[PDB]
Amino acid sequence: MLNTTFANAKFANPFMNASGVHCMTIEDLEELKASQAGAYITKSSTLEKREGNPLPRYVDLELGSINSMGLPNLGFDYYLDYVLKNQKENAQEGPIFFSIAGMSAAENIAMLKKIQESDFSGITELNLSCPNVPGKPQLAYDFEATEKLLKEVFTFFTKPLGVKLPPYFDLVHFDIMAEILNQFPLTYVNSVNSIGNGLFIDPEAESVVIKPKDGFGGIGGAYIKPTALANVRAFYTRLKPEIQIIGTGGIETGQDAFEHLLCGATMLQIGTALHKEGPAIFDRIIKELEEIMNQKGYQSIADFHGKLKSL
Amino acid sequence: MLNTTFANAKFANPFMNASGVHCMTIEDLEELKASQAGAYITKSSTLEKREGNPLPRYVDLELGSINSMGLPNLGFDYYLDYVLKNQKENAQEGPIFFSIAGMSAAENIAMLKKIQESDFSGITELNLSCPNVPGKPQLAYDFEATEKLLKEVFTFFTKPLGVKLPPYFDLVHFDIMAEILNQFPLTYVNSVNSIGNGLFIDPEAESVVIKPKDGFGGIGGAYIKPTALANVRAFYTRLKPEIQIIGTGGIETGQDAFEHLLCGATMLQIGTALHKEGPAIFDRIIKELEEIMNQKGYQSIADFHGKLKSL
Ligand SMILES: Cc1cc2nc3c(=O)[nH]c(=O)nc-3n(C[C@H](O)[C@H](O)[C@H](O)COP(=O)(O)O)c2cc1C
Ligand SMILES: Cc1cc2nc3c(=O)[nH]c(=O)nc-3n(C[C@H](O)[C@H](O)[C@H](O)COP(=O)(O)O)c2cc1C
Ligand SMILES: [Mg+2]
Ligand SMILES: [Mg+2]
Repeated sequence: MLNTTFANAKFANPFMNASGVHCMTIEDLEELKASQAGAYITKSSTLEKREGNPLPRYVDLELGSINSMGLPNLGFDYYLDYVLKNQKENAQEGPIFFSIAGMSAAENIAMLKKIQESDFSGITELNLSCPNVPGKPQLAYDFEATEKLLKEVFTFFTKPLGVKLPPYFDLVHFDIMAEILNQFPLTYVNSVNSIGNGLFIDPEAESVVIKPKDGFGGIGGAYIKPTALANVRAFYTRLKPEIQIIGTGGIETGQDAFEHLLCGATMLQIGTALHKEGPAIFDRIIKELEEIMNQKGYQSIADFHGKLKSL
Repeated sequence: MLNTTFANAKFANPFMNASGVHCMTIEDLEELKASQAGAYITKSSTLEKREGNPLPRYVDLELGSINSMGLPNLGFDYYLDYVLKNQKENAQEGPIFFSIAGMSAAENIAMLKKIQESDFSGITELNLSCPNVPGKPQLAYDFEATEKLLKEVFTFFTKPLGVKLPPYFDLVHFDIMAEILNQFPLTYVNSVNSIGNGLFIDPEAESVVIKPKDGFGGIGGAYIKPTALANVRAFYTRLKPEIQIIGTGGIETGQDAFEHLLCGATMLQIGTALHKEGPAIFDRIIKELEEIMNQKGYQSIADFHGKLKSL
């Protein structure tokens, strides 16, 4: 039922982890390989190892989560060596995804050169929307710098490339970004990264609940689904069909998954809910989507993919 | 207990309706006068009367609301004539607020000249952030145009003026906007307007729930409180103290109201939850705030106004 074709590869189902969640170490990754996730992605990496921000930096909320992790990761060379050893094994349907989130343009360019030069035959996600690093403005909110970066990348990078985007909230922002993205042989757009720089407050202690950046952190979960859906749909009706879409934001149930698919998402990433529930989520949400499909008499995703009705 | 001083005026309590909610007609407005709201504000107006967008354009959601009203209003001349007759009566503690949201800069300037030349002695709110008009972007996301408009406004407008802002999500946007706003004799900032251009979907009918703009509408309620708090707090620590703050977004209980005041909001506006409950809300939420204050041994709002603790 959920068999999906994406960046000319075949996956058993569209579900994945969202980068940052359950994907920091080799052992996290292997738990995802063993799960029913149709695919999976590494933690965004930087050139060097990073400890990240002081704790507490993530907290579960009734309606999702707040975090300011600070890009903790085990370094580029560590994720690259894991994914190289794992495509030699041919132990899974469809390739691994590999997120990079360089602290500068130059750092992203140098990681993208290393990936090009290497034998990696899977999928890269360039993260332009990391909101939890003190003193770096989300690059995908600066339309001139985003363009200038991508023109440079596409003079050498021939392998399958997507971009992880922050949420937009203005229809004209979607048009400006689509016009930039549409000039390149991009494989996909991933909407969305966290709703940036929100605040959660403990009213008894009269305090923020994370230590970094005075309590300001990216928001995820149910809080953000309306924005995520909107972002998936809005890019779906403006992007050239070569560029497909990963839906991310507020996915927890099969109905949530069904809504992203109806908007035009091809793959789906689960962050906050996976963090709460663990990899067992993939088996649960797969069966929820399937039962919704069976009730409506659908046997494949193409029956409703992108078919959200306007009134 | 909730006695509050704002724009050199005195209000019995910081609670207000948010513009657009329960303030369209003279009869709406009089029911707000009759309520416990400490103050109240008119529906944003334009120079001509407007029917607004096609229905359905407002929908109640488990976690808030979505709407694309399209600035329905009864025209500037109708609101002005109401507030003029109402300040003659001296029938309330503290002045009424008067929202304008001109479809162009020129239309905003013309209404602001009409307010200056009239005898209006209350408060004006320039809405720079209406997300539900087709073809007209949120202006307060265009920093050059926002600056250019305000410089023009302040060559003539000497009466009390605040601006209703859309949510920002990047710390640098906060700095760029505070440097703009701090160069003017502004009375206040009102953060926030709706989370712009989100989408809600009915999964059974596989459709959006509003007719305008293919289902895309401003999001309010619980969904947005992290963003609204963040914005209140972020301007609080950046704005020069002459410029105070109204906190709007996701206020339903005393605890929500407490959180906004702790961030540094002085007045508070209630949109979605007032739409759902009616003017009886003000009595309810006043009593919730009061019981929170009594538990904590607080007798006045200055005991915790602006006193959110970092970790
Ligand atoms: C703990 C935490 C760390 C994250 N780290 C990353 C990151 O490594 N790179 C990235 O592109 N997204 C990162 N994300 C954002 C998620 O990928 C996702 O876009 C966001 O959580 C919204 O999805 P959700 O509503 O299901 O949580 C992180 C999210 C959280 C929860
Ligand atoms: C029905 C609807 C119409 C609105 N009309 C206006 C408008 O006239 N001018 C304005 O500044 N805000 C308008 N708003 C936005 C609210 O003033 C407010 O910023 C938003 O609802 C966030 O508050 P809430 O979470 O309590 O709903 C409207 C909101 C809704 C719900
Ligand atoms: Mg597996
Ligand atoms: Mg009254």
